[PDB]
Amino acid sequence: PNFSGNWKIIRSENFEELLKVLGVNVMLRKIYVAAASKYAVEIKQEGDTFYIKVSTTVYTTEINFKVGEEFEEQTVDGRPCKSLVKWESENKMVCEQKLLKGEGPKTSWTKELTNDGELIETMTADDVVCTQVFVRE
Ligand SMILES: *C\C=C(C)/C=C/C=C(C)/C=C/C1=C(C)CCCC1(C)C
Repeated sequence: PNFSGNWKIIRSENFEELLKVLGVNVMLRKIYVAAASKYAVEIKQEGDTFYIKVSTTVYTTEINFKVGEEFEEQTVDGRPCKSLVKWESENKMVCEQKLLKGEGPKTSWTKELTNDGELIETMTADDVVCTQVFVRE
């Protein structure tokens, strides 16, 4: 698979529930959900090396990793973490995260390329899974 693309979100489910697990207060959850329903993921994939640029209207962040090599990024609720990405299958990867400081719910994310041209992302905090779907623009 080639995950490279300028991905635009078309669906987002269970994001508020995810943020609730992470302890984000309700007022702040609603505006975070609002930012998510119009946010973008740009991916450049070169073999097992990935360059990810995630952005909203006012914020952008770059995440660069190689499958199987630990890197540093941040959790959904904005805390620094050490991350490790592995393939689960031909078209799906999974990232496990460990907080650099403190404790919290266990968090992870996945990316999957479907046969029909979609990118499915998930983000997990303990038992709650958020699922987001993107198409190329
Ligand atoms: C797909 C791979 C990675 C590392 C994605 C990381 C995504 C984020 C840090 C996204 C954060 C945001 C969300 C979930 C929705 C809108 C607001 C943010 C850009 C802060």
